[PDB]
Order: sequence, then structure tokens, then C-alpha cells
Amino acid sequence: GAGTEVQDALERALPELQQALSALKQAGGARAVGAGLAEVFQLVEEAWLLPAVGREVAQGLCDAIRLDGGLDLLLRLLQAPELETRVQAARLLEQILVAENRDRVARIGLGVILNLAKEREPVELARSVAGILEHMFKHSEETCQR
Amino acid sequence: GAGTEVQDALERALPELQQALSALKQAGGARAVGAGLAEVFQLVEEAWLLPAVGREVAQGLCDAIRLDGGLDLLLRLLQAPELETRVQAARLLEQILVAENRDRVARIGLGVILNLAKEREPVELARSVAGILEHMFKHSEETCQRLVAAGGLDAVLYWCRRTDPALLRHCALALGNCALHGGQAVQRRMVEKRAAEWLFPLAFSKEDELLRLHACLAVAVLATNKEVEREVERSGTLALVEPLVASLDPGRFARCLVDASDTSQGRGPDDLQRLVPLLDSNRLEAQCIGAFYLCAEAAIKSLQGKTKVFSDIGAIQSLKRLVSYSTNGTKSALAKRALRLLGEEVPRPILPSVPSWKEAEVQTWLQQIGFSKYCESFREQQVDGDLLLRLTEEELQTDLGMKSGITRKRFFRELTELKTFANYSTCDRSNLADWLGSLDPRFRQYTYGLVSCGLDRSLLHRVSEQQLLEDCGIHLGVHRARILTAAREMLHSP
Amino acid sequence: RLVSYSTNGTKSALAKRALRLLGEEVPRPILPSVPSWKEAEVQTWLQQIGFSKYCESFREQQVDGDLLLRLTEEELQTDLGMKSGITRKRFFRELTELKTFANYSTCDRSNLADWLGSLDPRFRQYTYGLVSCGLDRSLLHRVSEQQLLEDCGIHLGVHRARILTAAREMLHSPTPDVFISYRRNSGSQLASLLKVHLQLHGFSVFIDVEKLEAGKFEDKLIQSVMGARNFVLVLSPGALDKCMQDHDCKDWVHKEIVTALSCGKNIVPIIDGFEWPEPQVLPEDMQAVLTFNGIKWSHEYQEATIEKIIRFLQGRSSR
Repeated sequence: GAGTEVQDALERALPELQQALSALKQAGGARAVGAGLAEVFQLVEEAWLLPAVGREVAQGLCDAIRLDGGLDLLLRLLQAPELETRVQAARLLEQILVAENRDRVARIGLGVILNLAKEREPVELARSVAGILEHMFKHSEETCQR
Repeated sequence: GAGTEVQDALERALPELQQALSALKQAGGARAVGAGLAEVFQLVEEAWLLPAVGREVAQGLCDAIRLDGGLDLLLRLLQAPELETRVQAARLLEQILVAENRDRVARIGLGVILNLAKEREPVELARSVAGILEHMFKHSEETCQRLVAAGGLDAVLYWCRRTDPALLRHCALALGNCALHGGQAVQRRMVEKRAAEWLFPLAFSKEDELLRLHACLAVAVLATNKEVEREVERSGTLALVEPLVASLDPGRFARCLVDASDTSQGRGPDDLQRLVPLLDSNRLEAQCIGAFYLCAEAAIKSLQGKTKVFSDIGAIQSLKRLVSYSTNGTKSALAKRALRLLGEEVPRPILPSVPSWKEAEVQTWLQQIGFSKYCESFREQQVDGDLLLRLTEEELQTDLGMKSGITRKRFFRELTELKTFANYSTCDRSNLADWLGSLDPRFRQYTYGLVSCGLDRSLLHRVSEQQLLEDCGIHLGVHRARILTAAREMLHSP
Repeated sequence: RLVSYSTNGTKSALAKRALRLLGEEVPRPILPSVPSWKEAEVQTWLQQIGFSKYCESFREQQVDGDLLLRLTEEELQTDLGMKSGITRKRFFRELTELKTFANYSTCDRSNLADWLGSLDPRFRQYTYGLVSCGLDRSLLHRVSEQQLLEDCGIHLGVHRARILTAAREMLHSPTPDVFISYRRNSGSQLASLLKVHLQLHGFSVFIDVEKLEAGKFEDKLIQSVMGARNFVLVLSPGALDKCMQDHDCKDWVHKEIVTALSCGKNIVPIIDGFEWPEPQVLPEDMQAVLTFNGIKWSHEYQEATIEKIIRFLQGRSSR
């Protein structure tokens, strides 16, 4: 049913996240951001989970998260003064870099990741930013040079 | 109704101006001249105003103003003792210079404009005479020679100081057109007068982007020339090209440049061939700016049916060659976007490790450079990367099937272009590539010829000239002589 | 032929008018940058000189400007199809007529064209032959006669002899200084303009060029401000409001003050459109700047203002 579900899996995942991704977007609550973050993280851990369906449901979903104007939200929240919102935003950013989103991140974001590379102590930060650098070394030769 | 109104628009505009242009022609009234001036200025601001009709109604009207004997009236009133009649006459003269009237102005008027170039103080004077010089730099090379040799450039470089948001656009376009259609001598005398330094306050203003675009275009055209690129790089204004191009969108400046100058469908063919020679050069800023302008023009000209001028000029082959050897993110993006706007398919970038290639990669290479009809012979003889890097003329002539000498010379030209780009990390030992490229950028193309024979930086001090003629494959005697004289010195001296 | 190589307005006009009086069509002038030509322009050239029946062979072999400037007799005889020696000699005559007219601004480096044309007007036709091989005015003093026979393509022995004897004679016989701090919002214009006005008098100067929204702290800008001899400050209207009682790094103009003042160098303020405030709107480390005095900028006698601001630096004892 994989050749059938290419409309069906995307017609049951975008329905809810399509609002929830911006449901809490302007709220400057300390503990408010974490809930939506966890929600989206659960969904991207759901797309990959079910076998033989997870490739297209993951890639089209990630492309929709790119097209919805949410990367700039992540790039903002990476510079927030609180630390647990930073680590949750990083662990969510780890799971989105596929071959198309990585171009946009290499276009705009590249400086904030280097700014995060100075913070060494919190382990959940390092565990995700190491994977971010892992995925970002595969893009181009100029990116590796930088 | 544009194909109908070519009689109808001219049968409702000439009716009134045809008398009003000379209605007040002999009157020496101080305040009398201004009324007719304003009247005509209103009409020429009416012709351009209404869209999709303004091109022919403007050009034929201007031709009729030329044929009516009114240019001499303007050239008289430019020398009048009163000042407000001078500024109104100048602002009217700005709006008439089209490709035919400009010849007559360059014939007769050229001295009075230079006489006006001394008056710097009244701003409405400078705002129009800057546009007059802008339009007059596009005529010929002799006209540019005169305007640089009679002090008409000093005016522009002094007016670069002021802070008017409409004077500086004319100033930037003046310097750009002068460097573009000027020639060699005018460029040297431009860079001698520190024009590269004065472009920096014009490109650093963060108020508008059209000023930055025209300033970067002017500095790129000046930096394409090889003789004075050292001065321009010492000026330090080339470093401000990359951020600007990287932080814009061609799609939004498309739907711009369609209303500002004359509401036209872009720049002409002979204007478009002024960008392609700066698209093929060993500079990065120049290539980026060229890519930007071509992308924008392609956007504007692909809505229409004219999709053949970019093949007549030869921008398709240059853009594909720009994509294939892309060592940057910005110009590669712009190039791919500009090729996507046309029907030409996008090429893929090629791996820089030229040795250890296989037959497939060689085929794709021959598919991107243009030698697509010889792919069969290569797939037949099973040529690879190694066998490609060591080809000679005999194998081309005999079994690969390149009979004509001009095809062989094209092939070698493309090949030597490719061999300065490759990565010799798996063959070289003592980094001989770098030691060659230090002498001359063109000297890297022989490095594999040296490495596959077995030389390195410890074994070059005792090689002969004959030993480089057939073993390593260096044909030009000058190149052999320089390699020998630069290596024989180096025993352990550097 | 007079129209095609027209370097004047009068004779070109008269020529076009005289051709218009006859049934012959008017040719178009050709661009003087002969390298970086394409196939179309080559075709029009062959349409104007008279070799109009060989256009097919050129469009077939895809000859361009570069491949035209380096043609030899063999390619004419073999595949381009000029069998007779008299046609080849006409073609070379027209070509050498064209090559003394071209513009080598994008290939030449040391202006070798001029040094050739000084010997003889007919000697410019070989300049591309020299440039594409790689020679220049520093590398001609050690070339041979054989090395000009096949590499550069000079056939007449007299010409080689004169080039060698005229070149072999000629061996040689014929950290920034100051810094400029300025508000990113306003005062961009007078900062750029002060930069160019200082640089034109022989002083080096380094200005901030779009560092923000990136790595901002210790990002190779703090040694610059301590290794620069003289310090400059741009007082735009409403330029000191953001640093009023914040004493943090978000005030991008603060750090430079706190470091240039630690070093103890000359800080010249530029007074324009604004005067100093009360001394309570700035912290304890910023009470000194409120007391300094500087130059009053004007948009009328800028040259005098520069002539006066030179002395206010350490120009007496710089460098």
C-alpha cells in the first residue's frame, strides 16, 4: 500500500501539525515552548518509526516544514537565553536535515551552530549538535572549509 | 490597440505641441519661457506615462522635436544669463536624448554641456546635467575620450560626494556606462584619477539597493581588465560584492527595471553582449554580478517569445561551463536558477578527482562540454581518467576520429581548462602542484605529466630540456625554459 | 572597409552617406575586443570583408575569436578549404589588418602592445602571439630566436631580429594604521566618506564591514582596535541613545571605547548635528567621552575639514 499511501499518510499527519507548529509560535513562555517542541519531536519520531512507509512520509513532511517558514523559528530559538529550550530545539533540529533542507540551513543558519559550538558542558546539547555537524559536513566543499 | 494607435497617438499629441513649441520662441521674457518649458515637459512626461503605448509615442515624438528645429533653441537657452531658465531647459533636455537625437547633440552641442559642468552649486542643475552626461557617455568612443579629456569626469567625481538620492543613481550609471563602452585609454585614465576609491561611499550606503547594484556593476567592469586590477584590489571595494549579491533576490528585481528607465522590455542585444565577456573571467565578484544581471534579464525576456537571443549571444554554453566547475555557492545557485528559467536542462557538477574516473563519468563530461557526438568512440575504446589525462594528438587523429585540426584544438583547450581544476591528492607525493602553480596559474596543467613519470621536488634539480620534451609532454619551449631555470636554482634555497 | 574600422565621427558619417546614395547596403561597425568573440560576430566579419563564400566552413568548424587569432596556413589548406595560395594570402592580409586594431585589455598584463607599437606600427600584430604564450615585459630579456619561430609565430627573420635586439637591451634601461567606529544605523555615509578622504592622503584605515548576525564576540575584531594607532568616533544625530545605561555587549559601540581608552590613544570625536548630553546618561567608565571635544563637520568646505582633521591625529608622529 506504499504506492497508495503517498497521498494517505500525508493526509493524516499535516492535518494536526499544520496548526500545532505555529499554535505556540509567538508565546514567550519559558515552559510553553517545550510542549509544542515535544509534540513535533514525537511526530518526527512517528514518521520514521513505522517500517516500509517512513521514507516518503518523512521526506515530504520535512519539505513541508521547510516550506511553512519554520526554520527561522528554530534559528531564533537556538539563541534564546534559557538552556532547556536550547537543548530541546537542538534535539528537534537534528531530525530534520535531509538533502533539501540542508541547503537552506547552509544558506542562512551556519553562524548560530558555530556559536553553539563554544558551549561544551551540557551533554544533551553536545549530543545533538554533534549530529548537526555530522549532517552538515556532507553538503559542500566550501561548507567544510568554513 | 498598440498596432492601431501608431497613427492615433501621434495624431493627438503633435496637434498641440506642434504650435506650442514655437508659440513662445522669440520672446525674451524672463518668466515667459518657463511656461512653454513646463508645457513641453508635461507632454514628454505624458508620453512615457501611459503603459504599453509609451515607447513609440515617445520615440516618434522625440524624432519630431528633432526634425522641427528645436534643439538649437535648447542649446541657446542653455547659455542664458538667468538661472531658472537654465535649470528648466536642462531638466527638459534630460528627457529627449534617445538613440537618434543623441547623434545630433554629440554633433553640435557638446561644448555647452562642458561649460555647464563648471556650475556646481544649484542642485536642480546638477541633477539634470548628471543625467545628460549619463546619456551622453553611451554614444561613441571619441565622445568618451573628449568627456574624459575636457574635464567632464571631474564633475561626476565631485558630485559623488553629495547626498541626493536621485543624483547618485545618475552618477553611478555614468561611471558604469563610461567604463563599459569606453575602451582602454579611458579606463587607464579613470583608474589613475582614483575612481575606484570614490565608488566605495556609493556602494556602502545602506539606504537603497539600486545604488549598490550599479556601483558594484561599475567596479566589476573596471576590475575585469587585467592591467589595473592591482589598483582596484588595493582600493578594497571589491570585498563588498559577495554579501550584497548573497542577500538579494532576482525575482523581486524582476518586475523592477521594467518601469524606471523607459518602461521597456529589457536591454538590447548589443547591450547584452557587454555582460558575457565579464562572465568568463578568473575573478569571482565579476562572475557573480554577471550571473545576477543575466538571471534578471532572462526573467524579463522569458515571459515574451524571445528565447533565442541568449543562444545567439552564447550565454548558454558559458552558464553551463560556470555550473560544471562551480567552486562557490552563490554563483552556482544563480546560474542554475537562470538555466531553469530557460528550456535548457541543468548540468550536474563533476567530481574533482580526475584520476580514478570510469567510463560513465567521462561520458557525462563529454556530454556537458559539447563534444557529444564523439561519446561513441570513447565508449568504444574504453577511455578512463588516466587514459584521458595522457592523450596525445596521434590518438585523436587516428582511431578516435577527430580529423580536423580545429576540433582537436578545441578539445585540447577544454582539456587544459579541466586539468587545472583536478585533485591530484592520490598521485602527487611532495605537493608538486603547488610548487608549479606558484610560478604561473597556467603551469598546473602539466603536474600529472611530471608525477606519472616519477619526478618530485627532490629530483627536479638534475633534469634536462630534452627529457621534458617526450617524457613529461611539455611542448612550449618557453614553459620548459622557465621550469628548468626555476628548478635548477632550487636545490635547497627556498 | 572605411566604415568597418571607423575611429572617427566625420569620415564615418560621410562614408555611410555616400554608401546610402548607392544601392550598396551599409555595414555595421564591429567591436574592437577581438578575443571573446563568438560565431555570429565572426560571420558578420567575413560578411563585411568579402570572404562571404567561406562562411559555411567557419560556421561548421565553430571558429571563434581565440581560434581565429591563432590560425595557421595548414588549417586553411586542409579543412577550411582555401586551396589557392592567393586566397590564403588575401586572407592573411585582411587578418593582419584587423589584428593591429583589436583591444587586448583582457589578455595583456604589462601593456606589451604599447611597447611593441613603439618600435613600429606594424609590430602590434604579434602581441597576442606573445601573450598567449605567457611572455611579458619582465620575461623578454632571456628569450631566443628559435623560441619565437614556432611558439609565438613570428615568421619574418628581420622582425625577430629587431624584437630580440630591442628587448635584450631593455633589462631596466628605459595591521591597519587608524580605526573608525560608527553607529550601524545612522552615520554610515559620513563613515564611508571619511574613510575615502583619509585613504586618499596616504593613511591606511580599516572599517567595520557587516559582522553582525554572525559570531560577534572575540571574532577577530578586538585586536584590530588595539593595534590601530588612532581612534575616530562618529556622532550622528541620535547615535548615543542605545548605550544610555545598559553597559552590556548589545551596545555595539561600547567595547571599542572601553578598549581604545584602556590603550590610551588619540580619540577624535566628529561633531555633526548633535551636541553632548548631561553626564548622568552614561556609566562611570563613560564619563570621559562626554568631556572630549572634536572637529565640527560641514558639508560645504569638506576639504578644509580634512586638512584640519589630519593634524588632530598622531599625524605628526604616526607610523
